[PDB]
Amino acid sequence: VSPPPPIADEPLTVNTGIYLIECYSLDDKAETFKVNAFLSLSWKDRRLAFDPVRSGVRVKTYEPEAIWIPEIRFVNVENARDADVVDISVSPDGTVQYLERFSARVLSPLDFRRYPFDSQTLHIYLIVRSVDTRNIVLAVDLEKVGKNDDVFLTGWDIESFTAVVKPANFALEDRLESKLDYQLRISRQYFSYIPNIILPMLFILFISWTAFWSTSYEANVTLVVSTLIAHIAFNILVETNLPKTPYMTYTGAIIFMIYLFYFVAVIEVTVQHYLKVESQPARAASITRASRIAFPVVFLLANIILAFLFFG
Amino acid sequence: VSPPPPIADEPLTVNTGIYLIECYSLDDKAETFKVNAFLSLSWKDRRLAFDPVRSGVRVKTYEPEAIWIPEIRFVNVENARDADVVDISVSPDGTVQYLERFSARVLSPLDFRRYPFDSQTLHIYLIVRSVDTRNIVLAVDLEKVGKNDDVFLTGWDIESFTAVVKPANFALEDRLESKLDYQLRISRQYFSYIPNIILPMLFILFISWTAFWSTSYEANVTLVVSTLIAHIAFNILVETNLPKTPYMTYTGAIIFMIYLFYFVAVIEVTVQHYLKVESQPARAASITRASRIAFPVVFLLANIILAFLFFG
Amino acid sequence: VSPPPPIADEPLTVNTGIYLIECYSLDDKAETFKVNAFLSLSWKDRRLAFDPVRSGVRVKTYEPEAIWIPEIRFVNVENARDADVVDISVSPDGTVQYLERFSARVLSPLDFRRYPFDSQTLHIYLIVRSVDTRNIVLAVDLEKVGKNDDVFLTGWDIESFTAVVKPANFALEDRLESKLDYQLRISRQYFSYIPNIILPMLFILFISWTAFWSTSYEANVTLVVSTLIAHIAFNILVETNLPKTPYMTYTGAIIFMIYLFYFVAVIEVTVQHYLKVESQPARAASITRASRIAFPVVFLLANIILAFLFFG
Amino acid sequence: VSPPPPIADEPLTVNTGIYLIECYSLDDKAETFKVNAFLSLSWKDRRLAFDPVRSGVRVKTYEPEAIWIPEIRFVNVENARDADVVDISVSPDGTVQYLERFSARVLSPLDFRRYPFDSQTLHIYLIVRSVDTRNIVLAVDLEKVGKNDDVFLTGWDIESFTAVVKPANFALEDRLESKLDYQLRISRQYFSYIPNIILPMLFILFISWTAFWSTSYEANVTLVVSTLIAHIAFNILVETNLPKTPYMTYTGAIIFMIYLFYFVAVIEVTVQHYLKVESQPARAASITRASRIAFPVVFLLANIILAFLFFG
Amino acid sequence: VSPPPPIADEPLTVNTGIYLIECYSLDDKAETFKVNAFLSLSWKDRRLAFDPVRSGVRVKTYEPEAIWIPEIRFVNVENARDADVVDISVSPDGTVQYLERFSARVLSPLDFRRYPFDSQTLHIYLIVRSVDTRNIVLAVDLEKVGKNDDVFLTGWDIESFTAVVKPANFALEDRLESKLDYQLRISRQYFSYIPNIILPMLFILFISWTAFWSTSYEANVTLVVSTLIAHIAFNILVETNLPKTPYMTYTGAIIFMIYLFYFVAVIEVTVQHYLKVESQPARAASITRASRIAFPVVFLLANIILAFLFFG
Ligand SMILES: [Cl-]
Ligand SMILES: [Cl-]
Ligand SMILES: [Cl-]
Ligand SMILES: [Cl-]
Ligand SMILES: [Cl-]
Repeated sequence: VSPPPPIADEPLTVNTGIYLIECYSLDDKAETFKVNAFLSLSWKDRRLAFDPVRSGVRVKTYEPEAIWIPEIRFVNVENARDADVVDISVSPDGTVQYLERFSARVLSPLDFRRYPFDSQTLHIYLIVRSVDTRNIVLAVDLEKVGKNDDVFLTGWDIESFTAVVKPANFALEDRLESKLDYQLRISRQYFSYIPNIILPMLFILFISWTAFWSTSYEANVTLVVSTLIAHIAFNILVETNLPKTPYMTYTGAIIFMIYLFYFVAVIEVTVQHYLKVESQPARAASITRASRIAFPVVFLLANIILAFLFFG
Repeated sequence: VSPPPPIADEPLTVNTGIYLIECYSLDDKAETFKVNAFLSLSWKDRRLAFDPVRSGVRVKTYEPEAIWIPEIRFVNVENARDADVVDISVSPDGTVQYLERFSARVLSPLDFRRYPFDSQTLHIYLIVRSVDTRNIVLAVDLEKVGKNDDVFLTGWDIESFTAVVKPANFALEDRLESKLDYQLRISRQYFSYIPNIILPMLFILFISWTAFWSTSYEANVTLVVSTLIAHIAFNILVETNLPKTPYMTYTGAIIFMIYLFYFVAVIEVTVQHYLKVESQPARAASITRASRIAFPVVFLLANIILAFLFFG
Repeated sequence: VSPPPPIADEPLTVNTGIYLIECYSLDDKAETFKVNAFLSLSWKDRRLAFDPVRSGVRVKTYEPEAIWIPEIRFVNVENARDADVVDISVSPDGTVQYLERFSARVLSPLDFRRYPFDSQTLHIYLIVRSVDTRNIVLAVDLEKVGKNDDVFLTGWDIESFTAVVKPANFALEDRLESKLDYQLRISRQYFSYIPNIILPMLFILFISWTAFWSTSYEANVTLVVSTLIAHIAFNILVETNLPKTPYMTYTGAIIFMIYLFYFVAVIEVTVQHYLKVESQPARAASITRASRIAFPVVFLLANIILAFLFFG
Repeated sequence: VSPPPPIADEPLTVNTGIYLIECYSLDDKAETFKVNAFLSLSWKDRRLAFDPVRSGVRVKTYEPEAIWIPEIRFVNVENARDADVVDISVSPDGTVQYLERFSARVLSPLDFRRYPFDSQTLHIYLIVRSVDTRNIVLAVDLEKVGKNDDVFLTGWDIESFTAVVKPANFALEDRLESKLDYQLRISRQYFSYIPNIILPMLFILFISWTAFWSTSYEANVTLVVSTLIAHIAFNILVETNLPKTPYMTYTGAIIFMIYLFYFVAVIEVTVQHYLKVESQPARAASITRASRIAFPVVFLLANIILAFLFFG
Repeated sequence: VSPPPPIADEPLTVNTGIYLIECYSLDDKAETFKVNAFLSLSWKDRRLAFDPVRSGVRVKTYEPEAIWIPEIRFVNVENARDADVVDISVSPDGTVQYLERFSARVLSPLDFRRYPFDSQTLHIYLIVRSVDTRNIVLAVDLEKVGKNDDVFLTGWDIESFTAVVKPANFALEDRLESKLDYQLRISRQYFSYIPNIILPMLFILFISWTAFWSTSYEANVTLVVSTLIAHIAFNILVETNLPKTPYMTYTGAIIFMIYLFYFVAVIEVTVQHYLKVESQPARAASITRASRIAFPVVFLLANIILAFLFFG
C-alpha cells in the first residue's frame, strides 16, 4: 500500500532468484524460447514486525493484497508473464518471503557463424523502477538459483545457469532503474546432422566425379546435371531451416563451393568433348588424367582452409 | 481459510484420483499432448463436523470460498490448468469430497530408437507444497482411477492407465513437497507405414537393380540416377515427420544403407563400362554375373543384422 | 441457489434443444470441427409461481443469478464452451424458459474406408450430473431442434440434423448421469477430385504404356522412369491430405496397384531387350504383342474387383 | 434496466450504422476475413428527458450501466465481438446516442467460377431479438455509413460499402427478430498472375511443340516428358492456393486441356516413329507437317471457346 | 471522473511520447509487425493542486481510478493494446504525469518495387476524441521519444524513430479528433541474398549456355531442359516468400527475362539441328558462332537497362 520509509537515506535492497522447471520451444527463425520457472523475492519491512512470544506464532501469512510488493518486470519478453502467488511469509524481525510460479516467452538473438557446431548464450533481464520516495536496488541470492534434473531441450544440451551478481544502474524516464542478468549456456547436438546431410552429399559428389573415367558425352552430361539437381534439392531442404543472416556462415560457404565445383566439372566435360571432336585425342586424355587427381585434392584443401578460417 | 490444525503431529493426507475423458493432439516434434480429465480430492477436517439428526440432512454442500482447499499443481505443464469446480460435499464426520474438470497441455519426452514399431510411456506429475503449520502428503485412491471407453488417440493404441502408489518426498525451497506419478502406456499403429513407405522403396530398389542385365551405359546411368532422385524425394518425405535425436535410429540406418547401395551400384556400372572399353569383355561379364547374385544377398543379410541389433 | 425439492420421489426433467447457426473448420487430420448454435433449456420450479392478476404481468424476467440453473456440459469438447445468456422467462405456473448462444470445438472420429466417396456422422453429447438431493434426467424437445438455411460446410453437403430421444443413464463417480446424442450426417463433394486427380493419372499411365510400340531401350527406359517420378509426385500430393489409418483404404490400394504395374512394365521392357540382344527377335515380338493387350485388360479387371470389394 | 414502455402499441426503432476502419486477412480457403469498425446506435427513451434550462447543461453523459441498451449481435461471426463503449450521450428530448469500436472475424462464402478475374460480395448481418414487452425493429442511417481512405486489402480493390435499407422480419424461437444487410464489393487484382503464371506456361508449351521439326525419337521423348513434369510442378503450385469447389472453374479447365494436349503430342510422336520404322517415310512426313499447323490453331480455338463459355 | 473545465475557451493539450523497447515479427505477406514500448502522457488539471508546505510532500500518487485520464487509441492496430499503468504522479501546480507499458500488433503497407534492396517506413497513429464539454489536442514531447540500444529486427537495420510535431485535426462522427504520426525507417539486409540466390542462378545459366560449343542434339536438349527445370524450382523457392503486388518488381522482371532467354536458346538449338539435317553445315556454324557472342552481351545489356529503369 506504501513503500517502506527509509531510516535516513539507505536504498531498499531486494534479493532475487530463479529456479528453472521447464524450458521448451526454441525457434531458430524467430529466436524465441519458452520458460517455466520459480520467482523468489525478499526485502525488509519493519512495519510488519511482531513479538513471537505475545502472538504465539513464529511465521505470519499474508494475502497478496494489504501488503506492499515491488513490481518486477522482464525486459525481453513478448507479453507480460502469467504468474500466481504461491506463498507469502513474514519473519518476526520484518523480513518478507515471496514466491511465485510464472511462464513467459523470451526473445533473444542468436549467432549462426558455426551453425552445425555452434554454442549459444540466452539472456533473461530483470528490472525494477524506483518510486518517488524510495530508491530500489536488486541483488542476487546464490542459494536460490538453479534448475531441475529433468529440464531438457529438444536438440540442445544444457551446460550451466548462472547470474551476474553486479547489477546495472541507470536513469530512464527521469527514474533510476536496476537491471540484472541471468545467463543460460547451451550447445547444439550435431550427431543427427552427419549421417543425414554430410555423408549423402559426399556420395552424390563422388557419383558426379565418375565422368572422368568415361568418354561418352551424353552419359557424362546426364550424370553431372542430375547430380546438380539433387544438390539443389538438398540445398533447398537445408535452407528451409536456417534463417538469413547479415554475415557468412560455414554451411553457405560449403554449398557455394559445391556449386563452383559442379560448374568447373561441366566446363571440363565440355572442353574434353570439344578437343575430341577436333581430332586431338591426346590433349583430352591428358586433361582427363590431370582432372582425376586435381579435383579431390583441391576439394580437400579448400575444405581444410574453410575449417581453419571458421574454427580458428 | 486456514489449514486444519493437527492433533499432535500427524501430517495431513490427501487422496487423489484422475479419470480420463479425452486425450488428443500428440505431437512427435514438440513432444506434447493435450488431456481432459476429472480431478478428485479428499481429506479430513474436523472443524466441519455436524450432527445429522439435529441438522436434518446427511450431506452438506459448500461453495469453493469460505473453505480451505489444498493447492495441487502439475509439474510438467506449459501453463496453469483451466479448471472448474463441479461439486463439494462434506460428510458428518468431517470428510470433504472434492471434484473438478480440467484441461492442460502436458510436456513429456519420447524415445524414437524403434520409431516405426515403438512404444511410449507418458507421465503426469502431481505435487503439493507444505504450509508452515501442517505437513501435507499425497495418496492414491485406486477406486477413482480409470478412463472412458471412447478415449482414442489418432495413430496410437491405449494399453493401460495406472499410478504409482508410493509418493516421492523431498525438500525444495525450504519446504517439504510430495509428488505422484501417473503413467499412460501407448503403442504405435504401424499398419499404414508398410504399403505407403516400405513396399514402394523395395520396388524402386529392384528397378535400380535391373541394370545388371543390360550392357548400355546410358540406360544404366539414367536408371540408377533417376532411382536415386526418387529415393531422395522419399527420404525428404520421411524426414519431414521424424524429429532429430542425439542417437541412431532404425529408419536412418536403413536410409544410409540404401544410399551406400546406390553408391556401390554406380561404382559397379562405371567399372563394367571401363573394362568393356579396354577390349576385355570377359572380366566385365564375370563381374556382372557376380553382382547379380551378390547385391540381394548382401542386402538381406545387412537387413537381418540391423533388425537383430535394434530389436534384440 | 438450491435445486427444487421433489414432491415425493419424482426426478427432475429438463427439456433440451439445439438450433445450429454456423458450422465450419472441419479438419480431416485432427478430426475436429467448430460449431455455433443455440441452447434451450426448460424445467419446472414451483417456488417461482405467481398470480398473474395480482402482479399485473404475464411473464417475469430473472437475471442468471438469484435462480437455480442446472449445469449442462459437453462431453467431446476440447475446452469449456463460450456462452452468454440471452433471455430467461418464467411462466405463472413455474415453468422456466432458458436460452443462450455458445461456440465450441467438437472432437469426433471419422472413417476413411471410402475416402473419395465417403459419408460421415458427427456426434454431440450432452450430459448432466445429479445432485445429492434430486435426480436429474434429460429429454428432447423436437420443436426446438433444427438448423438455418445458410449453414454451409466447405466441401461437404449437410443432409439432416436429428437427435436420439432415449437418453442413456449410468453411474459415474458415485453419481447418476444422463446423456443425450445429437447426430449430424454429411456427405463429401467428390466433383473436384475427378478432373484434378483421376484423369491426369490415367493420362500419365497411358503415356507410360506407349513403350510397347517402340524398340528403343533408352527411350522406353526414359518414358517409364519419368512417369514413375510423376506418379511419386502425385502420390506425395495426395498423401499430404489423407491421415494415416489402421486399415486399408481405396486410394491406397489403387496407388499400390499402380506401383505394381510400373514394376511389371520395367520388368517387361528389360526382358524384351534381353531377348533381342541374344539374337531372338521373335519371342520378344510375341511378348510385346501379348503385353499390348494384357496390360489394359488386367488393369480394368483389377479396378472392377477393387470397386466391388470396397463398395459391395 | 427495463425496456422503455410503448405509448400504445408502436414498436421501438433503432438506427444503426457501421464505419469501417481496418479490414484484413482475407483467406480464400477458409472464406473468412477480419474487420475493425465503429458501431453506432440510436433510439428513443422518454424516461431520460430533462429540462436544459433547469439543469444548466445541454447533453448528459451516462455510464453503460444504469441504462437500458439493446443487445445487437452479428450472425455470421465465429465468436462474439470484442467491443468497448466510446461515448454515450442523451439529448434533452430523450434521444440516446451510442458509439463503440469492435473487431470480429466474419464468415462468408465466395464464388471461384472466374478465379483469376473474379469479383466478390461480402455480407455482414446485424440482428436483434424482441423482448416480451416491446417489439424492436432496425433501421439504417445513411449519414453514418462509410469507410476511411486508408482502408486497404492485400490483393483486392474496394469498390463500395452500402447497406440495404429494408430489414427482414421473421419469427425465430417464438420471438420476432429484425435483420439487416451490409454489403462490401471487392475485385481481385490480376496483374501479378500474368507474368508469373500465364506466360511461362506458354513458353513451356511452345518448348514442348518443337519436336515436330525433329526426327530423333529420344530427343522428342525427353522434350515432351520433361515439359510434362514441369507442367505438373506448376499445376501443383497453382492448386496449393485454390480451394476445391463443387463446380468447374476456368483454371481447372485450362489445366485439363493442357494435359490433353500433352497426351495427344505423345501419341503423335509415337505414331510418327512407328510409321518411320516400317519403311514408310512419306506418311510420317505428311502427319508431321499437318500437326505443325494443327496444334496451335486448335489450341487458340479451344481457348477462345472456353473464354466465351466462362465469360459470356 | 469529469474532464477539467476550461478557463474560458482554451482546448486541453496532452503531450505524448513513445519509447521503444522491443520490435519483432515483421511479416512481409501480412504486412504486420509487433511492438513493445512505453507510453507517456501529460496534461493540466488545476482541481488536483495542493500546497507542498502544508501537505509536507512534493509529489502525490494516485490510483488509475478516482482521476480523469484521457482515452488514447491506436488507429492501425488489429486489436486493442494490452497495457498496464506503471506510475501516476501529480505536481503541486496540477500537472499530471502518466506512464504505461503496452504491446500491440501494427498493420502497415509496404512497397516491394526494389524488393532485394528496398527501404520501408512504418507508421503508428495516435488519436483522441473530443468530449462534449472540452476540446482535446495532442502534442509531441521530443525529450521522451527514443529507443533502446538493444532493439533489433531480424533481417533489417533500424535507422531512426521520429515523429511529426504538427497534428492533423478533422471532424469524424460529429466530433473533432486529433491525430499524430510516428515514423520508423528501416532498411533491408541484402547480404544473404547474393550467395544464396544470385550466384547459383548465374552458374546454372552459364551451364545452359555451353550447348553452343557442342553438335550433339540430345545432349543440348538435356542440358537446356534440365537447366530450365532447375530455374523453375528456384523460381518457386523465391515466390514462396514474396507476396503478390499490383505492380511490376525487379525480381519478377529478371525471372521473366531468364525464361525468355531459355526459350530463345531452345529455338536456336532447334534451328541449328534443322539446318544441319538439310545438308547445310555452314549456316549452322555461322549461327552458332554468332550466338556464342550474342547471348552474353544481350544479357548484360538488358540487365544494365533494367537496373537503370528500376533504380534511376
Ligand atoms: Cl513481466
Ligand atoms: Cl496446474
Ligand atoms: Cl461445456
Ligand atoms: Cl456479436
Ligand atoms: Cl488501442
